[PDB]
Amino acid sequence: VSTKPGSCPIILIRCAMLNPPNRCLKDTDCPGIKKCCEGSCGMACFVPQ
Repeated sequence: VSTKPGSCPIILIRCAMLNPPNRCLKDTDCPGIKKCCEGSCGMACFVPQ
């Protein structure tokens, strides 16, 4: 899952879904430097810090 440098953001907001849709499963599914991270509603690609 985590291969690229930097860290995923901490997100303290969630949708009320047991199985929200993932736009990515690992970092290499995301373009550029972006990491695959637990977002507010399923996995998503984020610019890391």
